[PDB]
Amino acid sequence: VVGGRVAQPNSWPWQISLQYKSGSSYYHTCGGSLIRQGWVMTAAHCVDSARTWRVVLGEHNLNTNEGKEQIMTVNSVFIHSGWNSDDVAGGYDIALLRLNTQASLNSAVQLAALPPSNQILPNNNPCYITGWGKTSTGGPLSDSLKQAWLPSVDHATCSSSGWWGSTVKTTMVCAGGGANSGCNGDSGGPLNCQVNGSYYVHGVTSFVSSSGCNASKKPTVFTRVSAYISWMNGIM
Ligand SMILES: [Ca+2]
Repeated sequence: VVGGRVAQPNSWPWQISLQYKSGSSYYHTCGGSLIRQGWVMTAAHCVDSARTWRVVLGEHNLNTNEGKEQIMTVNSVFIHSGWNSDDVAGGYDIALLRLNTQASLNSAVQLAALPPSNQILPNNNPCYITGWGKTSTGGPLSDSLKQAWLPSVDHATCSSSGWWGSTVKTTMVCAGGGANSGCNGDSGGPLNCQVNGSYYVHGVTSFVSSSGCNASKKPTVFTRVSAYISWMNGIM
């Protein structure tokens, strides 16, 4: 996350850290959201390889055993049938992970609230991106979870030629476009939007400009969660 600040520990209880094994170590690579006790929602580009996964719930400081984490393994990965890794701009960047066991819900570990099917956010809806990703383009990952004010940008603006143009589809949500942005390592994580006083997960971080993470007029692009409610229900 570029800009913003370190979040208060465990203040976004559905945020998860997706890590892969390499030798004796596990490395954080993507974020995600706990949507059911045994199910995680993340980006397809995070799990379209055969890696040994570790899902960490209730996480804050990646390098410390704080006592509130729940370490989980992945039983099965479901990638959207329309996903094409060769063309991230085509959309369908979403995947579900069936965990081997179910989480124990508590103050540090809770389920995300998903939006009604096809719900569209009005322009400038207050939202926050969360994650352990790079703190600047080419910069280091953040040991602690960060958050950054990242209000929604409607499709009309986002798809205008001065912004993302035709790269953004209606099945995507844009947010930011300024100094704050997601960055490498934030992929798969949530775009938490306040609707009617509550936080709902409206997006799954998908991509940013190739020039730089927080490139001017290049808002972070998210898979629009509301467009995939029926697909998810068909799987779970
Ligand atoms: Ca920790």
